Amino acid sequence: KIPRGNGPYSVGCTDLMFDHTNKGTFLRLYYPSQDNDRLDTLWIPNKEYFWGLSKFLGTHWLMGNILRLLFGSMTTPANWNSPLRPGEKYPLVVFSHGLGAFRTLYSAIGIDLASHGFIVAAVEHRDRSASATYYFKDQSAAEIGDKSWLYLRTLKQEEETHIRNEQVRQRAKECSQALSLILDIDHGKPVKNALDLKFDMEQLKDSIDREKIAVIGHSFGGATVIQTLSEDQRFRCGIALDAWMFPLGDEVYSRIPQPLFFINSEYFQYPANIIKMKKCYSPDKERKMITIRGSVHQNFADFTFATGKIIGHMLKLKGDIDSNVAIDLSNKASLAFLQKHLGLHKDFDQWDCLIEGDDENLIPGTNINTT
Ligand SMILES: O=C(c1cccc(F)c1)N1CC=CC1
Ligand SMILES: [Cl-]
Ligand SMILES: [Cl-]
Ligand SMILES: [Mg+2]
Repeated sequence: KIPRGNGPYSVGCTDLMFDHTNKGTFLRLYYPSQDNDRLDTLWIPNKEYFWGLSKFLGTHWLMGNILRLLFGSMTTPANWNSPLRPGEKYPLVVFSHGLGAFRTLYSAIGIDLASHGFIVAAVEHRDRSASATYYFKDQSAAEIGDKSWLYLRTLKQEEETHIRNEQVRQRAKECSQALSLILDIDHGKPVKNALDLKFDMEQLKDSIDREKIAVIGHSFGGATVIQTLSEDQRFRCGIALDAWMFPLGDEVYSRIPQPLFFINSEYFQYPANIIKMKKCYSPDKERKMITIRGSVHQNFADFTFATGKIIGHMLKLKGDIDSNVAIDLSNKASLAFLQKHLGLHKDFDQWDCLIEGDDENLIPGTNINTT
């Protein structure tokens, strides 16, 4: 089971695609909900995501059918299409997924943030970094629900530097576009969701605390945080969860005026990656870094909750640390950082000491030695 949120608000979930094209926005929204008696949200909602996962894992696409048998009915504890909780403006997080992932795979994070009074927009990237994604070729195809699928691109070693950089820039543009979509919905701009879902987007009018915007992401999504900050000042701070720094251009490092928090796993990180994080530092800039003891790269994603301990440790989905323990530290330290740099009037400063890595399961800074 994916954990329920720790905060006082019930959580709703819906999907939004606007426009319907491969250049439109596609996001999964998590939000404080009025009601708590809706059906739970289906975790991986289409067979083609399992096909995509199988391709990303380097197996026959019939392994996709096996993944679908094992995981196709799994839900996540968010109330599907629940009405938005009225009478309060919510801060906004835009969330960026890792390589081989897609919008639905970081619900443990999105649900927890929503349970504390955030609206969370988990973008699905169309840069061919997702295992799978879909869109509609035109207006007619969207009407009848005729989906065109786009699968993960495999690169030759010669393509690595250039294509990863083109992708992180598209990813940043996609984060900015998702922000502008939500801000126009907050105004009251009519938007026809290309998905025919029973969630009226009119509810989101006057619901966003328009100054209180952050960008969060894991791995490739962590590089997306940094690219997005350097290009879009509407984002006030960023949290990079075990960032994979390789995609970033040389130019970005000196160009991030916003506060930036690095939350790392113990076992993923390596000197070339840490050196790149340290290039983001300057005396005039707010930077924090903590490492979760006993954690692996996939501790930030929902697949850490999808299996048992033995199989989990084997497939590097789990580390030596308990998965609920690790995600609680990452989510609580995130909340304290967001309260500080968004200026929230909540009680998230109870976790200020986790920003400094002051906990038995935290390392301040990094365990990685560089030069
Ligand atoms: O690490 C995994 C993963 C998921 C299931 C089984 C597995 F062996 C590995 N991910 C899939 C998408 C992104 C990362
Ligand atoms: Cl790892
Ligand atoms: Cl290295
Ligand atoms: Mg911009």
